[PDB]
Amino acid sequence: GTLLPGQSPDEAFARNSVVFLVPGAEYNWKNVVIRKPVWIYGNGATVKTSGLGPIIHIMGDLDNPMDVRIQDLTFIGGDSPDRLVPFSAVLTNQMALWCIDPRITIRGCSFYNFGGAAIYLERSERDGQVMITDCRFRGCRIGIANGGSVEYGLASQNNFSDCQICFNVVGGNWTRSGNVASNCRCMYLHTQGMWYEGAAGNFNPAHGSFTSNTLNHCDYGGNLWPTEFQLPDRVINLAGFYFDNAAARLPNFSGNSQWYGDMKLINFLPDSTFVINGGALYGGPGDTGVIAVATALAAKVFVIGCQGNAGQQIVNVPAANIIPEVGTRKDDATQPAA
Amino acid sequence: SPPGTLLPGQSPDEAFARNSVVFLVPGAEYNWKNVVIRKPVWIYGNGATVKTSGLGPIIHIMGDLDNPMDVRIQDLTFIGGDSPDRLVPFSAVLTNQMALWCIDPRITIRGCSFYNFGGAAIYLERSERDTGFRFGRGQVMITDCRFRGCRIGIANGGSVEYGLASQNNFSDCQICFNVVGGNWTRSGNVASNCRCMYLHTQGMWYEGAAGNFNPAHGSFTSNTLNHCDYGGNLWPTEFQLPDRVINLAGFYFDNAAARLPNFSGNSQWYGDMKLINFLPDSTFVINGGALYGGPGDTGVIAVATALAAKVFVIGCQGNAGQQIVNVPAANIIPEVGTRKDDATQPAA
Amino acid sequence: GTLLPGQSPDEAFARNSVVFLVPGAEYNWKNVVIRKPVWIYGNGATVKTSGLGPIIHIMGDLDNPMDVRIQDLTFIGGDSPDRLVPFSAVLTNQMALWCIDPRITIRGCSFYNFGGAAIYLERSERDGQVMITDCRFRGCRIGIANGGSVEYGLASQNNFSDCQICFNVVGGNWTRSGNVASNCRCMYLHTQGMWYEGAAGNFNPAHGSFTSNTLNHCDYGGNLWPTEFQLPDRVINLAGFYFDNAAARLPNFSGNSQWYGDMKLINFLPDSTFVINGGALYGGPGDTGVIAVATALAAKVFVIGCQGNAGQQIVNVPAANIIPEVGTRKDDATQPAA
Ligand SMILES: [Cl-]
Ligand SMILES: [Cl-]
Ligand SMILES: [Cl-]
Repeated sequence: GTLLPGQSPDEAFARNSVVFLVPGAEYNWKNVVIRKPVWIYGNGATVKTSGLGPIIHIMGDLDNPMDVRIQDLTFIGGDSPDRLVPFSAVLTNQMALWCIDPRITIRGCSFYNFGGAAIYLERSERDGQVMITDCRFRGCRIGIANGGSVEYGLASQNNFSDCQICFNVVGGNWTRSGNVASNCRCMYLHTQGMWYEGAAGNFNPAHGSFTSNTLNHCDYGGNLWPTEFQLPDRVINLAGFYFDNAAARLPNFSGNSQWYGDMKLINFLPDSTFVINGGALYGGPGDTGVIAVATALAAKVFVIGCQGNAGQQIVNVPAANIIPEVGTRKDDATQPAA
Repeated sequence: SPPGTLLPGQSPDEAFARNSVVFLVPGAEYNWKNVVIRKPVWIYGNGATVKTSGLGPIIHIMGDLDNPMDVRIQDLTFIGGDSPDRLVPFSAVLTNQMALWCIDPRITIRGCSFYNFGGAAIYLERSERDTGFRFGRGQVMITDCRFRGCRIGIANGGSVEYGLASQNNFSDCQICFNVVGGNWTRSGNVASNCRCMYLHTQGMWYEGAAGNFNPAHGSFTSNTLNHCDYGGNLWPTEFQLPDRVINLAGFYFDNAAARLPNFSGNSQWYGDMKLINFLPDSTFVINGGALYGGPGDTGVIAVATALAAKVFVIGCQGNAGQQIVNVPAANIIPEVGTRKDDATQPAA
Repeated sequence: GTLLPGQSPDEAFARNSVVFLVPGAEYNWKNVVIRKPVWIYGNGATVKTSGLGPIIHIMGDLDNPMDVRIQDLTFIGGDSPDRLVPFSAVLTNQMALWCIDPRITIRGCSFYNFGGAAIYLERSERDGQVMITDCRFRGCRIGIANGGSVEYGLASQNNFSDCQICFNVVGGNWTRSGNVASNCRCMYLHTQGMWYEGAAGNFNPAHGSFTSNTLNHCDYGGNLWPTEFQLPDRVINLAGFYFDNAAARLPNFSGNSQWYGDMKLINFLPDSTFVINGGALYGGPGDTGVIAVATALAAKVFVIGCQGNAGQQIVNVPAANIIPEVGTRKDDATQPAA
C-alpha cells in the first residue's frame, strides 16, 4: 500500500485497507472517492488541487467498525484567499474533505487556503465517534463544518489562523477543547439557515462543550476577513462567538480566553441558562471585543469566575449575574444585532 | 524473519522478546491469546485488528518501572467478542476478559480501539503498594482511543498514579473509568450511552496487589457523560461488586476514606450523580458544568444529607427538569435546575 | 532518508524533507543544524550527546508552511541531573532542541536530564502555530522555554517529573492544558530578567491560558531541586506557580489541581483581575502548598469555585473574593517574598 505521485488515489484506496504516501512528496488530487474504510499515512506529504473540489469525497459506513483515518498530511486549496468575495453555493464546493456518515480520525494534518470548509461532515439521514486533533488551519473560509446528526465528535488541540469561521456548528454534542484561534473573525457560529447543514438539516443542534479555547483578535488588531457573511437566504454580522437560534441551547462554556473575542448571544431556547465560566475577557479601547446578550434573555445569562480589564464591555447581563465583577457593564437594547 | 516484523500466525511472544520495536502488517487481522510481554517494546499497529479466544487477557504486560523505556502501543484495534451480553451479572471469571493486563506500567496507549470486552479493556495494577516519595511512577498516558461495548473501559488499581486519560471516546460501556489509583488527570473525554463514566468506592474489582490505597482525588475536567440513566444507555444500573451490589450512576462516589477529584467543565445531559460518602476534611464543587435532565427522576444529582454543606454548584448552566438533591440553596451560585431535599437520596 | 547511527545527521536533514530513524537504536549527536524544514520519525530511537549543547540547532523560516516535526524520539542529556550547581549562562546551552523562529511540532518525545531547557524556542526579532504534546520530561532543569514573540503555542498532555521549572514562560498567548507535574519545584515561572527571553526580549509576555493542569508535590514531597534559583541579575525563591512582573498580565487559570502546589502572585499589571477558577487546593500541615498574593494587588484576585482542605492556606486574598469558602484564609504582609 504505497501510493506514488501520479498513480490513481481512487484505485489505491479501493485495493488497500492502509496506504502510505511517499514521504514529503507533492500530490495533485481532485474529486477522489473513498467508498470503504481506508487509513492514509501521509508521511509529511502535501496534496494540492485545482478546479471545483472537494479533494476527497468520503462515503461512510457507520456499521463498519474500521474508521477512515488520515494522519500527517497537508492539503492546499490554492493561493491566499480574496477575503472580500461574498461566500456562495459554488464556493461551498471548495473543500479538502467532504465526509458523509463519518467514522473518521483526522490527526496532525494541515489545511491551507480553502474557499469553503476545509473539512465538511454530514449525515445522509437523520438519527461515528469522530476525532479531529493536532491540525493546523490557515487562510480557510471555514475550518470544520459538522452538519445535523453528526454528533459527539471531538475537535481538540487544533490551531486556527486567518480563517473566517473556525467551527461552522450544526450537529450537536461535540467536544471542542484546547483549540487556539488568532486573527479569525469567528471561532464558533451557530444559527438557523446555515451552510453545510447536510441531508439531516438543522437538527438537535449545538449544546455540546466549548472549553479551554482561545479566540483572540477576532474583531480588532489582526483578523482580515469581513464581519458581514452571506448565508443562503440572509446576511449576518459575525462575531468571535455568534449564537442565534431560539430552538437551540448553547454549549457548555468554561475556561476560554477572549482578547478581542466579541460575543453575541442573540437567541437561544428559553428552558436553559448560560454561563461564561472561568474565562478571560479583555477588550477596549472603544467597542472592541464586546460581549452582548439579547435583553429578553439576559436574566438567563451569567458571568462567573471571570477575569478581565476595565475596557471589556459586557452589555445587558444584569450586575447581579456577574460574580465576580469584571470589565464595564452597561445596558443597550440595540445590542446584539444579528 | 525480518527484525521488527510480525505476521499473523507467528508467535507474538517471541517477536516481542527479540525486538524493541515491532511493526504489524498494515490492516491485517491477528488472533492472539495470553501473550506475555516481559520487557519494554513498541508496537506500531498500522491499523491492524487483534481478535482472541478463551479466558483473556490478550496481552499480559509484566512492567519494569526501573526501565525508562515505555511499552508503547499505537494505531491497533482489539476485539474481545461479537457484541455484549449486557444482562449477565459481572463476576470473578469475567474479570479475565481484558485486552491489556499491565502490572507496574510504564505505558503509552494511543490511537487504539477496544470492542466488546467482557471485563476491563485496559487493566493497570501495581505489584505492591507504593509509599515512596517518587510520585507518579510510569507516567502513563492513554489518549485518542475509542471504546465500545466494553463492560469496563480503563481500570487503574491502587498505586497506579498520576496517569493521564484524555481525548478518548466511550460508547455503550457500563463503566468507563473504574477508578482506584489516585491523582490521574482525565480530561476532554466523550461518553454517550454509558451507564457510568466514573466509579469509585470501597470493595471494587481491579484493585490489584496494592489494594484500595490513596484513591481517586485526581482531576476530572472538560468531559461529557450523556444518556447514562435515560435515553440511550442499555447496560443495567444494578452492578455486582465482589461482595455486594450497587446501583450505578454516571458519576458514583462512595468512600468515607477518600476524596473526590477536582470537577470542572463537565457536561451532564442525563449524567446522574451520586455523592454518597467522602473524606470530611474536603469540599467538592460541581464547577462550570452543564446540567440537563428531566422529565421525572432522570439525570438526578444527589448528595448525602450529612455531607451536603461541603458540596457546592458554581458557575453551572441547566434546565428546569434538572434536579439537584440535598445541596443547600446558598451553595448553588448561580441558581440552576430545580432544588429539593430528600433524605432517602442518594441510595447506594 | 533512513539515517543510521554514526552517519552525519546534518547531511541527512539537508538532503531529505523526511527522515526515519532505525527503530529502537541509540544515536550520538552534537550541535546538529537544521536549515530547512524537515520531519524526523524517531521510531522509539534514543539520542545521546556530549560537550556544550544544544543537540539540534533549528533555523526556522516562518514563511515556509512545512513545519519541522519530531515524533517518537528520546533525547538524553546525561545519566542524571546536577541539581545544586548554580544555574548559569554556560549551562543554558545544555538543551535538546534550540529553535529559532519556530514552526515546530514535537509529539511523543521524551526528554531526560538536561542541564538547561530541554526545548528552547526563540524569536530573532520582535514581531509558528507551535505544538508540543504527549511528551515526557524527566530530570530537566527546564522543560519548555518560550522566548518573547514566540506566541500562540500549545503545550498539552505532557508529563513532567523531577524538573526545576516546567514552563519558563516569556512569550505571550500560549495554551497550556491537561499537563501533569509531580516533584517539580515550579510548574509555571514568569518574571522580569529571565533566562531564555531570546533576541525579542521580555515582550508582550504571558497572559495565555493555563487550564486542567496538575502541579502536585512542588514544595513538599520528593522534589530535589533547590527553591533558590539564580537569574542573570538576582536569586529568586521558586514556587509551583511564580508570577512577578508589574508590566504583564497573568494567564487564565481554570481547572487546575494544586496538592502542595504553592503559588506566589507578587506583581502583575494593575488593569487586570485574576481568578483561581475551578481549582483543587490541598495543603498542610504547616506552611506547605501556600498560596499568597501581594497585599497591594489582593483586591484584584479572586478564588471562585474551588475545593480544598483545612490545611490549605490562602494569604492576603480578601474574604469577600473567595466564593465558596475554601481552606484557611489569613493576612500576612510579609508574603509573598520574591
Ligand atoms: Cl456545540
Ligand atoms: Cl480521580
Ligand atoms: Cl501564559
